[PDB]
Amino acid sequence: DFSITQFVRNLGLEHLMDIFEREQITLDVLVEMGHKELKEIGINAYGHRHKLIKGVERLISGQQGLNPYLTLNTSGSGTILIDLSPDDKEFQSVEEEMQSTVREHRDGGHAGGIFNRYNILKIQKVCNKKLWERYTHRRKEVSEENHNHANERMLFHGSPFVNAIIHKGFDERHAYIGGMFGAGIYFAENSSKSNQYVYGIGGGTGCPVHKDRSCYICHRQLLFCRVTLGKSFLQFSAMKMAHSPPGHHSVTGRPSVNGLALAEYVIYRGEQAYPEYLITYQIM
Amino acid sequence: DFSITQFVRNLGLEHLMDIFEREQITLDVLVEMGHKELKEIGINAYGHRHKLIKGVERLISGQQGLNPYLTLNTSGSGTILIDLSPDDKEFQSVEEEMQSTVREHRDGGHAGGIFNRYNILKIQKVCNKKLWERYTHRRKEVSEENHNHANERMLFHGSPFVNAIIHKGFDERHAYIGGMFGAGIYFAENSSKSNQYVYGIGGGTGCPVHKDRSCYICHRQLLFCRVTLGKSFLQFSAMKMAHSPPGHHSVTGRPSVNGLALAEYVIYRGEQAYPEYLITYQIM
Amino acid sequence: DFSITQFVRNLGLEHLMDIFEREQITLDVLVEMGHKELKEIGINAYGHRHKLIKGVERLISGQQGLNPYLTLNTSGSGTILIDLSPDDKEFQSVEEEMQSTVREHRDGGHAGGIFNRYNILKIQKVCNKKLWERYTHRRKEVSEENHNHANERMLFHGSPFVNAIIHKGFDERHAYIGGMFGAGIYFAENSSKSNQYVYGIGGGTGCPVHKDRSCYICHRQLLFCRVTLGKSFLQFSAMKMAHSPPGHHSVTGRPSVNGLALAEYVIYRGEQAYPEYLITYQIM
Amino acid sequence: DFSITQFVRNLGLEHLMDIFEREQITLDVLVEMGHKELKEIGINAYGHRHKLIKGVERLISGQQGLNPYLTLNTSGSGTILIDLSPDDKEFQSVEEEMQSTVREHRDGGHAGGIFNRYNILKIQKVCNKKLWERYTHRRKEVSEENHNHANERMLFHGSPFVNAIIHKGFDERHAYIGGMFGAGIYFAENSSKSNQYVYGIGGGTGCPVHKDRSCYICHRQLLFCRVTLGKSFLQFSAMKMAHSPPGHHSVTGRPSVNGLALAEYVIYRGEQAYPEYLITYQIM
Amino acid sequence: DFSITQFVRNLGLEHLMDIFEREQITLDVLVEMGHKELKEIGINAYGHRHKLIKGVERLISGQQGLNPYLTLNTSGSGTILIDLSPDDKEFQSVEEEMQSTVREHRDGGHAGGIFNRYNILKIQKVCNKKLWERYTHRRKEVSEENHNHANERMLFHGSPFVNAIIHKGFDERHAYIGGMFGAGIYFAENSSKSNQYVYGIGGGTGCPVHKDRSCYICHRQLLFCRVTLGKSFLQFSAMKMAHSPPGHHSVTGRPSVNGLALAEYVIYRGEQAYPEYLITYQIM
Amino acid sequence: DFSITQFVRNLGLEHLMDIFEREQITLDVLVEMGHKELKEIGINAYGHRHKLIKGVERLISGQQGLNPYLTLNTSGSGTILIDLSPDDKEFQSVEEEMQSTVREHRDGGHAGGIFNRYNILKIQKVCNKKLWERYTHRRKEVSEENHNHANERMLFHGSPFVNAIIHKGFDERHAYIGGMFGAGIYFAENSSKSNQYVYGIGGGTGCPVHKDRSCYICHRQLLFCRVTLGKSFLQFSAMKMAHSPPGHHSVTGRPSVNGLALAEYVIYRGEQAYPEYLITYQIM
Ligand SMILES: COc1cc(-c2ccccc2)ncc1C(=O)Nc1ccc2c(=O)nc(-c3ccc(C(C)(C)O)cc3)[nH]c2c1
Ligand SMILES: COc1cc(-c2ccccc2)ncc1C(=O)Nc1ccc2c(=O)nc(-c3ccc(C(C)(C)O)cc3)[nH]c2c1
Ligand SMILES: COc1cc(-c2ccccc2)ncc1C(=O)Nc1ccc2c(=O)nc(-c3ccc(C(C)(C)O)cc3)[nH]c2c1
Ligand SMILES: COc1cc(-c2ccccc2)ncc1C(=O)Nc1ccc2c(=O)nc(-c3ccc(C(C)(C)O)cc3)[nH]c2c1
Ligand SMILES: COc1cc(-c2ccccc2)ncc1C(=O)Nc1ccc2c(=O)nc(-c3ccc(C(C)(C)O)cc3)[nH]c2c1
Ligand SMILES: COc1cc(-c2ccccc2)ncc1C(=O)Nc1ccc2c(=O)nc(-c3ccc(C(C)(C)O)cc3)[nH]c2c1
Ligand SMILES: [Zn+2]
Ligand SMILES: [Zn+2]
Ligand SMILES: [Zn+2]
Ligand SMILES: [Zn+2]
Ligand SMILES: [Zn+2]
Ligand SMILES: [Zn+2]
Repeated sequence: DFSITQFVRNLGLEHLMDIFEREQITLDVLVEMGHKELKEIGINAYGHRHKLIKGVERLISGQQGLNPYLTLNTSGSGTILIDLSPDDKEFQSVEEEMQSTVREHRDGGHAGGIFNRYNILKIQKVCNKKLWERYTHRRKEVSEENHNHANERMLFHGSPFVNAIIHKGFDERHAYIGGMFGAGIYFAENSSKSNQYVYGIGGGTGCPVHKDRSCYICHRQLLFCRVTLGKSFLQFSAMKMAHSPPGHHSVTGRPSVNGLALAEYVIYRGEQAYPEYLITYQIM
Repeated sequence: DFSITQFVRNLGLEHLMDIFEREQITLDVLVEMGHKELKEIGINAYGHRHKLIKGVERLISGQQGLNPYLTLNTSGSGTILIDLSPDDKEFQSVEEEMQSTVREHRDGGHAGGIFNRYNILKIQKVCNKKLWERYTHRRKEVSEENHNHANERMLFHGSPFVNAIIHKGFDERHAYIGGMFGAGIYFAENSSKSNQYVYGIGGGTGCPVHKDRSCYICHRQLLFCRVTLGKSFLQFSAMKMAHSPPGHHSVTGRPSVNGLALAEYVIYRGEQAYPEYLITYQIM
Repeated sequence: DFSITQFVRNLGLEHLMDIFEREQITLDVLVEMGHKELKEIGINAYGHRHKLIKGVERLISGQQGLNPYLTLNTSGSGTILIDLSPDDKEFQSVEEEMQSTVREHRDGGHAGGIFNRYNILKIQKVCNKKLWERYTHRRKEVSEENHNHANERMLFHGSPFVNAIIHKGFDERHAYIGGMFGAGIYFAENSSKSNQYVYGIGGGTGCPVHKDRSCYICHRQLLFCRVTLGKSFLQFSAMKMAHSPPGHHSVTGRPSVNGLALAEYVIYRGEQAYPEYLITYQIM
Repeated sequence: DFSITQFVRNLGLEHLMDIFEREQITLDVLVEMGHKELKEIGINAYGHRHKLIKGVERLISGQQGLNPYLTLNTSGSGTILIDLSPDDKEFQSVEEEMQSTVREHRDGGHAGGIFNRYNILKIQKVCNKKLWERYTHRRKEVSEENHNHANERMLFHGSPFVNAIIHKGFDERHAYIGGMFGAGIYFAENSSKSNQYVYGIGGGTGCPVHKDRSCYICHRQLLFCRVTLGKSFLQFSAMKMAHSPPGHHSVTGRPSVNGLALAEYVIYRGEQAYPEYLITYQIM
Repeated sequence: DFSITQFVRNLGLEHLMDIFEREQITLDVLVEMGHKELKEIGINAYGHRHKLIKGVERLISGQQGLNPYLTLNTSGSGTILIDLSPDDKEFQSVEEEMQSTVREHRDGGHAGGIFNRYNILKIQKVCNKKLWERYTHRRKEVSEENHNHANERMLFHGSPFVNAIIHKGFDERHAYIGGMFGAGIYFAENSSKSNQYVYGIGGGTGCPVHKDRSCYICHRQLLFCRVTLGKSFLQFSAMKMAHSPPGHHSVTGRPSVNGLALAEYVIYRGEQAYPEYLITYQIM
Repeated sequence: DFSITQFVRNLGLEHLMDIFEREQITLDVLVEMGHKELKEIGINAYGHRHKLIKGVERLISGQQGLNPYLTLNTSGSGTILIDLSPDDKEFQSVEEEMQSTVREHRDGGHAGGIFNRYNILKIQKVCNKKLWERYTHRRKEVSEENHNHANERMLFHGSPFVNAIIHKGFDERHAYIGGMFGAGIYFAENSSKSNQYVYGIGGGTGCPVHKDRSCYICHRQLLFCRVTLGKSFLQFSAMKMAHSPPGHHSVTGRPSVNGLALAEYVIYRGEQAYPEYLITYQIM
């Protein structure tokens, strides 16, 4: 609330401050205004506008190494959630993909509970510009390294730290270090497989209110995520690795020899996934 | 050059014709020129430029029902093949995809021949704006209908009508009538599976010069294509169908239950594929 | 105010003055206007614009040895402080670096006070174009002399003359003449070490209001500065020098052979530091 | 040269082919030519130039999803080695840094050999635009995460795959799996420490000719690399980790708690290093 | 000449190497050649010139952070000495300044010897572009701080390290630590005063051949140098200072209250002096 | 011949020294040679010529403030005397002007001797480029101050220091301090009036050999000079002045109010005269 005042005073234009006070113009807003906008708010003299624009250019480009623009353009960042209408076709498609991918697991529903279908309470689209740009830059890199094909899938992820993921993104520094394929981020085609991990490895201690892994009351959260696979190394046996195999961008495992079990995937770089949808649900 | 001659004479500006003759300005060029370009070629009077621009607007927009613009923009349409360099990363990626997917088939090299490796002679990128736009429009549709996921893949296709495909695109009216899944366009993850169909169904009669289905001299052509699958229906048994199952956009099957065999896919709409790469090769 | 009037009168264009009065055109603004801008403000005749531009050229380049351009462009110079938002990641990074580098000192908090952590009230980015350009010119010089590596760090600085530094820059003519390594400017990796000098050498006489070196009420200020080290000379014992050792660009010392104590640095040229961040804080 | 032939024929401009043949204009050259350049080579009619430029626009931008520009822009990529002048100050700086950091090791020169000085045969600057762009993009990211500070250093790296590194960059998929700090890329401030790894871990089996780990004849190669550390976690005990600690961008450790030993660093992402200098040398 | 070979091979223009071999075109020469120069040496096709120029741009600007241009542009740097003709007025002026400023000293010729006149053997102009540019940059900087006045003087300097100065420039890291005004660089208006230091402090031990401080046979060397004083602080008593007083750019003292003794000056920054003339002489 | 040796060595082109030694190329010659001349002397490779020309540019223009060109370009300066042919009309015109302006004086030939005629032994043209350019620059100035009219005359000057004048030019620092019009340089329309000063004021003591003011044996010398008068002030009485009257460029007086006596002129700036002809003669 004072950087604008100093900037204007350094140019000898303090007589304009009243205008800038009535229009609630701050330095971050000012640096994005040209002749037309300044004319609109009431800066009628050409000389004053010329001085303001030159000062802004000297601040933003003259001292780029200090990155003042990043310091000014923090507002508006962050994540928001947009609720999908139940009657919408997108909501129906996500719900169908969630429900039709339930399957029996070798454990008798110990990790995630016993159930045959879900009860979806709401689905939210996660919007974060910085995370999305990170994901798209990595996706373009992988495409260029894989004959112009990103090999992008839509997979499931279960975690007790869903909030941290949606607000900060996927991070290989928080990988499943004890995973069967090494220290990476794991995604499942089957909804129930990811649901198993919602409360922690092996289901953790269940819901925080009743400590029941098969709780039918507490709300649960899953992530339906856009995952870039690139050239995916197909692995049949257990093998612990820290990064991707040379020349590859992810790992694909099919633990079930036959049946209805779908594939599982591992990525060793957090920027290769984006949490597009946050699903809130119960089991039945 | 008579179209522009009539257009200019109608406006009463025939005295400018000499300029248009020296600059090789055809009506298709003229309909895209504004004040800046007309000033560039030497139409210095504002009145003449105004008359020309008003006439172009009267013709193009004023009679949009006749679509004169479409009849003027036939120049430049068509396919171009851009050769990839063998030393480039794209060429190496595509060649590795071709080589690593070879496998044995139930027939003892009857349709495709006997071989373990290819000799890649050249790979070309297929560029066609109209076909690409048709494919992109269909892909956007499918994504909108499949929770913002096109489910795009890169798959091989073999056919004796490669030239027709690269100049006209994929057509469901030229579908495989006798296919095990019905009348549709078929793609394979294994390069050898598509190589089986290079000369026709079941290998046809082999190359046109030797009539040999395992000729190691004659050049063969395969397509590595961008295929939009959307929501695919999983098929385990032969079923003759004309279109995709309700609610789905393609069909995926696996004739080989287990082994090195990869999946096969069928689309019942030609616009859902694009022939990105054309590979010329020999079998060894 | 009368400079532009004299300039315009000397050209015989006094009849234009009314325009320049309405648009608040001063000579400093006018020396930066070409044909486009003069046309924008209403100088329609080409001859008038030509005369004005030639007159500006004659003043600025014709008498370059008098440097009128500098005499005209003093406006807009000076320092502005851009306030970081606490919710921003840059603010969090700076606060974490400040808080995580506190440590015990040989004196029982005599110079700085008894505390284990701070209370940050605000952090500001210091923006001064002339000082930044001086710093970057020197940094490029040192890089050219050190195999293209500036060896640049971020280090803490405490001083009772913080305002003079942020407005005028670092100046070796105001060096710490009595320092253990000679007459230079001293920086610390540990924030508490720099805090020891906030009120003067050895803590001075404490806060101005209560004269307490361990005051928990008065606001304190620190600088987190960008320091170019280049080829740094490692010193193990006290040695008073006036300048850097031959062939080097700074001095680094480690008074404590072990423990959490971090390194300390000395530069002998004021242009090798830039005070990027100004931190206002209390101790607890 | 058939790509440009097809492109020109599609536009109905085959009569220009003669010019394009004499000036050695390929499609990759053509897509970069405007009105000025086309006029330079003798395309004098405005309409022909307009058609060519519109066709280039319809290819490069109309089919952006196919990425034809990347297909055409593979020429000029790759690495060049620029020899430094032994009389130049850059060569002398690099050699002084290499020589002044030799020291003794716990093993009596078992891995790197027995010597106290090098014989520098040549030093080369490694130039690769794509790798440099990848490095600078990552450096910008890290700086934005670390209060505008990359924390960049110059460190030595020894490896038997130096050619692969200088032609393809640093790859964490080729990390030191059995390292003391886990699967990462390791750098040393002491040149002798990195020299210990020139022929392999623990010196391997020595030079390829004499099988001697202390050969004084065979030429060795070291890399002097630009390494971005960002926020570096300080490690005192061996821990096998796959990625950086949460919130940090690298790891720094000192196996020798005292003496003449300098620090060692580990990065868990290959894009955070760039091989700036290639040094060819002999031990003495 | 392998750098240009790699550069040309990466562009696919190796067939041009013959030309580059006959014209002795190295990469440093090539990065300075446009269309005109390339046409001069016989690159007649426009496409080849276009590729070469684009490659040079991608190197020099695309990888600016690596500074390839400075690596390529070390040739021709360094000092040259131009002999003045004894018949020209420049030589006569320098000699008159040398001769007319001799005087008696407090010690009876103990340090510099006993003489009234010199025998001037030769006078040379010292030319070094890098050092001159450093000097002029500092001179501009000082003038801007001293109301557009550098306060430049011509002063004598005597030192046993004249060669190091003329090849590397004046350096405050090699200051006169024990001088009466502190650690700086000292200059005199009297040539005899500087002659007292040609062999070291207090004359050292005289000529290297006779060990005679008053040798009339062995050749001596003085520097007549451009010195920027800016705002000079007037000192009347000995005072040991490391840098200039605040607000000043040099110090001036007059040890003799009155008489034939002229002033003496001290600068504390090496870039404020330039060694314009090198005088070789004998005392008589 | 070592300046060119250093210059060529710094460029790494010492293998060309042989050529430069055979063609007697010195640095002053080299700084004036382009591609054409270097090709003429046998520098056949374009790269070598390019390097030489760039080095010359970096010396002459890069270090202009040192003025290396003036140091290199002293050769050829100085005066030459061109004898006039006694049969040519220029000699005859000068002799006629000399003879026709003799007259009687208030003293009976006391200062210049007794005679009616001269014996002209020779007349020479004085050629000095530096002095001529000084004269023409001043003439341009005076014309611009006097409505485009220099007011240039041809006048006689007698002086015992003719040699100094013809080698160094006219100098108002060597003015006739005791003259009737003040401290200026005096010229006469009568040749006998100037002859009165050939041996000094009032004739001095006479010729150096016979000490005779009317010697008929010894050779005398007069100057016939181009004098710029500009706006001349008419002075009727003796009045000592140091400079011209305000607004004027010279003074004209007529001591004899009537008869065969012509006018006399005084300039107060040495650069307003040029000594065009040197006349050697005897009085008869
Ligand atoms: C490639 O996947 C596998 C392959 C094999 C195999 C074995 C032998 C042969 C062939 C294959 N066995 C097991 C897995 C597997 O574990 N897959 C999944 C699937 C979903 C999630 C999931 O939704 N979430 C977390 C999660 C998330 C966070 C965390 C914490 C928060 C603890 O970091 C831990 C696990 N892990 C998964 C892991
Ligand atoms: C879904 O795919 C199958 C499934 C089963 C199955 C059977 C039982 C149970 C479960 C599954 N059996 C066979 C196939 C199969 O034939 N797949 C392919 C794979 C590649 C190509 C190919 O590259 N090209 C043409 C082609 C191209 C052009 C033409 C025309 C009609 C143009 O000649 C005909 C066939 N067909 C393929 C067909
Ligand atoms: C290289 O640094 C040292 C080395 C050794 C040593 C001793 C033995 C062996 C090996 C090493 N001992 C002490 C220091 C030291 O004094 N370090 C610092 C660290 C921070 C600041 C700081 O933030 N501020 C001012 C400041 C600033 C301004 C002024 C005034 C305004 C008085 O000019 C005075 C001191 N000095 C520092 C000084
Ligand atoms: C962080 O560094 C260490 C810390 C500790 C420690 C232990 C306990 C406490 C505190 C600290 N112990 C050992 C190291 C260490 O190994 N340092 C280095 C230093 C240089 C190179 C080097 O130049 N090159 C390769 C290389 C390069 C390539 C390869 C491959 C796998 C490609 O062959 C393997 C190793 N490794 C280094 C490794
Ligand atoms: C400001 O100058 C003085 C002032 C007073 C004074 C004392 C009291 C009151 C008022 C004034 N007393 C002495 C000096 C003085 O020492 N003047 C000079 C004059 C010329 C040279 C010179 O040509 N060269 C080196 C040189 C050069 C190189 C070296 C090294 C260290 C490189 O050997 C040492 C001395 N010193 C000078 C020193
Ligand atoms: C404007 O001239 C006069 C005006 C009046 C006057 C008095 C009252 C009223 C109105 C007018 N009276 C005398 C003179 C006069 O002295 N005229 C000349 C004419 C020629 C030469 C000449 O050729 N040479 C040297 C010369 C040259 C060199 C030197 C030095 C000083 C170098 O020895 C001295 C005199 N003086 C002249 C002097
Ligand atoms: Zn519960
Ligand atoms: Zn055949
Ligand atoms: Zn207080
Ligand atoms: Zn060997
Ligand atoms: Zn001697
Ligand atoms: Zn005589």
